[PDB]
Amino acid sequence: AVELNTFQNIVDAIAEGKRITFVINLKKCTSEMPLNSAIVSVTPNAVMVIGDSRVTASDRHFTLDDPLARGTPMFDYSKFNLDSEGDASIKTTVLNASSYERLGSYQMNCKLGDGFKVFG
Amino acid sequence: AVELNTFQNIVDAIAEGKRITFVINLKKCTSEMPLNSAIVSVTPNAVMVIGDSRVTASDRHFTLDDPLARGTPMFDYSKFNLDSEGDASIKTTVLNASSYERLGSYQMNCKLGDGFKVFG
Amino acid sequence: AVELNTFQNIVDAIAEGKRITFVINLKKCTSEMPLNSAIVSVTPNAVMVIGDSRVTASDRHFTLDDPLARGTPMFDYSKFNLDSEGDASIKTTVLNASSYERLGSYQMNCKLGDGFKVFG
Amino acid sequence: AVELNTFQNIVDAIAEGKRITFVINLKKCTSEMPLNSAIVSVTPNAVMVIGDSRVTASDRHFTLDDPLARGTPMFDYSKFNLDSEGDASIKTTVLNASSYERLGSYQMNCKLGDGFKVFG
Repeated sequence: AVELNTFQNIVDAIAEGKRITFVINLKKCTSEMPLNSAIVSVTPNAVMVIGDSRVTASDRHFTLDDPLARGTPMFDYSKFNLDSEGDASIKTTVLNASSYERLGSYQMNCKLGDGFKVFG
Repeated sequence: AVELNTFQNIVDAIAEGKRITFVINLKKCTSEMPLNSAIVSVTPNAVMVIGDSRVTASDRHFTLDDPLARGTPMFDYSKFNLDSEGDASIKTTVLNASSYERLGSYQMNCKLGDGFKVFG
Repeated sequence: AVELNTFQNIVDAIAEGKRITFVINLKKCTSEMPLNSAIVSVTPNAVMVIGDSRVTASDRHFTLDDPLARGTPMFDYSKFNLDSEGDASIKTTVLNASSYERLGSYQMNCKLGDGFKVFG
Repeated sequence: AVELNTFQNIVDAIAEGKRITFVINLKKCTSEMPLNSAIVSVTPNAVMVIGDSRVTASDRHFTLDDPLARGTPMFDYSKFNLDSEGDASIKTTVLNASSYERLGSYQMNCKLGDGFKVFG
């Protein structure tokens, strides 16, 4: 696995059966809420290329650490979207694990190669 | 990991402990209602060879983005089947994540090496 | 990843941070009920060595295919146990995915290197 | 994948997209209640580096084998934390799988390279 620098490199790696890893540097991404400086790595078992213009994936992450309700069982659901221009977003939706009631959501935006890196 | 071109290549890769990845090119698969052109990659953590005649695997994928109920918590359950003649099918069943009620299902059919590719 | 032939090889692979894959050949395994000839491969993301005498792992597998209730959402929970003498067992407990009520269970027994193979 | 000996090695491996494995030797860790000698290996699909000072990850592990309620469906939720001085903790919270009610929790504390090892 190496860094996949370009959108075409990523599309090619998916078409060739490689498992993709997203690495996100939050301080290099823009958000409405302040995000503490962190690096976040996620490797979903599934990923899609939409029309040769978009790469999408998601991850439902179980936690008891979510700020919106510390100590309560929740899923942090993150949707990853990357377009052919290098513009990336991560939208995280916070769900009560027992009921599936939505507690909140927030979004970040980054650029490929900068705040949003992809490996495969 | 390389492309597993024949059914025997795939059975052998399973028998040798390799983790399998399915890459599906939807525009090369037959469906009842047309799906938009997309490439879908999935690596299940489990796989079976039945007899020496079929390979089977499945994935339960959590989503808020399913057309049948956008924004609602759902599981897209996909069952993958591949026979010794190279005929592949993917049956997706859409389930409400909190209740497990079925919301719909649909099926694609593909040919190994054409719309349906396998890596290990 | 190569075949881990001996119990010590497997323990060593775990201690060295390798991810383990179990390949089970059901026809080489003994069970109370008949099992159709199948090869089953599973790679859990967690595994344990108890004392220096047992290796254990498990996998909760979501399905709609289970014989005990075809078409109903279920988890096939498999518990894998391997002792230092090479005696392996897999106990599968079938659970309603919605309620967690137990629908049934079955067990197979195998020998390491024969019906139960391990890779890492 | 090799052993990641220092905190900087681990942070560098995450930042380069490598999937991380935690290997815990319980007998080299300190706990409130003594834990039986076991080696435990876990590979989470996500990990974070907080500031340049902490690495964190978690795993929600389904089991029927938990001492607190043997035979009952449960999630052993383990939160891993490692600081820049090499001090590691694993906090495990035991949850009823159907209801999410907390049944108990316990914690172990270890040192990087001693009881707590990391591979990538």
